[PDB]
Amino acid sequence: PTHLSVDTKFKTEGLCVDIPGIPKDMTYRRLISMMGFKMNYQVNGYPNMFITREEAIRHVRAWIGFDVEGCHGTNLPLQLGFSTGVNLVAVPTPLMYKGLPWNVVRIKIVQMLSDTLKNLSDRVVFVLWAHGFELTSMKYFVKIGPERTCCLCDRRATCFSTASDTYACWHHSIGFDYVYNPFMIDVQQWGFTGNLQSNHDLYCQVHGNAHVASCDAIMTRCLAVHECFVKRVDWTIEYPIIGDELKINAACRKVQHMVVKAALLADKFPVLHDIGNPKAIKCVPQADVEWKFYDAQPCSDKAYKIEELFYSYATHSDKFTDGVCLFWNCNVDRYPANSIVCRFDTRVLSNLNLPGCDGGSLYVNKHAFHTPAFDKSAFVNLKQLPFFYYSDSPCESHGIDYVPLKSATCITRCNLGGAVCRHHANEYRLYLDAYNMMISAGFSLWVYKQFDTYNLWNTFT
Ligand SMILES: CNC(=O)c1cn(C)c2ccccc12
Ligand SMILES: [Zn+2]
Ligand SMILES: [Zn+2]
Ligand SMILES: [Zn+2]
Repeated sequence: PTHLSVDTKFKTEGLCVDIPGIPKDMTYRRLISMMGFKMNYQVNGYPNMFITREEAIRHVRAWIGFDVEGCHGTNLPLQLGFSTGVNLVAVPTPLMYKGLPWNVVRIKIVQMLSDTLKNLSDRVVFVLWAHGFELTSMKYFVKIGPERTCCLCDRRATCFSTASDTYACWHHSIGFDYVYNPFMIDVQQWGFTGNLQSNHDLYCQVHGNAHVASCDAIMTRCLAVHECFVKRVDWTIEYPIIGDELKINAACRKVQHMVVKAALLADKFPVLHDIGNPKAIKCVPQADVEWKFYDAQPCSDKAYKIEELFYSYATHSDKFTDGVCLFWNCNVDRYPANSIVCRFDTRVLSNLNLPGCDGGSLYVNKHAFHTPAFDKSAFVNLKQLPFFYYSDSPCESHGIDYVPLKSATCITRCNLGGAVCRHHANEYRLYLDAYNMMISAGFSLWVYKQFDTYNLWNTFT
């Protein structure tokens, strides 16, 4: 049952205002036929245009909300809206384009999807709140058939060209006019009461209804993300490597070890309260400190309230004001003044970070993590952590071409001595690259106000 059976029933109540008289009893087989597509009984990788909620969740990077509003249905113009903010007007003769015939509109659709998706996914998933016109408009820009490969590479085909009779992936589709073998999901099939806006607005205040098709497309995709990644969570689903995932994750582990080790050396905290991932390991295994762990799964809806994290019911809590607290990707409303924090900035633009629900973002790196909206007021008791590199390892090369390093932030015995050694220069430069990688991916670092790297120099005596 990996794919959605074409013989599964499709509820048609949402379709009956654009398509009055539509049968209540309807399969995806008959719906696709009504839409003008012929599947011809084919076992060539495309069994159904529509997919299950589970298949959609695995292909969240391909999600594009899509809505169509009958501007005036063959005799009248249609407004095509996408979750990219684009509105196109197709004449039968928040970016708003003037009315144009389908032969030119379809070229723009292929260009927009290709630029949006080439670095995200091998396909497109149109996320719908289906009322009828969107389904009947698909024949004007979509072609279907057997699964194919690109004419210029090994990737699966996503576009077709009537000018050359060739197929292309999102990277090689310049000049292509048809979307080929797209997928789609109707959010209305999941069991909702009331219209799109009333359901969307229950969970999100960031997407207004500016009464255009793209606004509905944005709300539809937002509602879908809420249902699949906010109220329901699945960290076992794996997602392919599309960018700097491995380098980012490795940089995160390096930065965490560096920052925590320096905080412990600089302020000599007797206890560290590590709050977050129930599977966390000590990031500084050699530290003398009393290491205490507290379990909190990643919050996907609202940031944790610090009052609830330290609420111990009918028993006394641990002394959280003693020592230091470590919140490594544990999103809280207001960090305590004695903290070391790594907080993902949801506003960051990247191929790993997708738009989410209520200001939040869906960060997809190995697993999908819906993250609550970044809020500067969470850090009022802390300061931004400045870049620095610290090392107590011996000054010896072991085993690249050199230019001598001069830097006030290379905290080593050799720099204290007046001249940074080759080993520490190489490690400083590698660390700086890892640091820049993590920051540019969207992570932000915050620390208790008394943190001072000047206190690290006396660890070399
Ligand atoms: C610093 N945090 C804590 O000590 C606690 C947090 N929760 C939820 C507790 C439950 C029972 C006992 C202690 C705690
Ligand atoms: Zn290609
Ligand atoms: Zn929304
Ligand atoms: Zn050195």
